[PDB]
Amino acid sequence: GSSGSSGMAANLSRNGPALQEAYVRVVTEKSPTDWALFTYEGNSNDIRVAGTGEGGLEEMVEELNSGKVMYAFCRVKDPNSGLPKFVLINWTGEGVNDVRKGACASHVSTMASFLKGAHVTINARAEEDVEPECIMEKVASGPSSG
Repeated sequence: GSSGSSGMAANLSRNGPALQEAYVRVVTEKSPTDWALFTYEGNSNDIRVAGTGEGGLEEMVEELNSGKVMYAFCRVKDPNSGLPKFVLINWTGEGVNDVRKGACASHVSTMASFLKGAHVTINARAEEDVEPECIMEKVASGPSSG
């Protein structure tokens, strides 16, 4: 029964330090990093860095390519809490077939653990479903009373 290794899933091994690095900046206010994109390398299972900067949410969505599965990691402050919260977005281009959308979902479980701290999770697909307000509207949603 043992042929592959696990059953198709993200590796994040080749670009270990790389990926982690982009994840350490987005969480560390010390360095300049408001967002962080992570896309595959070639045509195999292996998530790597795609883009990083302090442009905010406007620059993050600008990198999002409608057609390929990517991961966006932004860091903003809540309205009431006023504290730095971590947001997780599962960019899923519409151009991607259905057979793939179901095959990439398995990777979400692996990536989800890697990008811990995510106070809120959002599964968008289009650029309109990943706008500053569209995200900030969910960032505020959280425990407060009752």
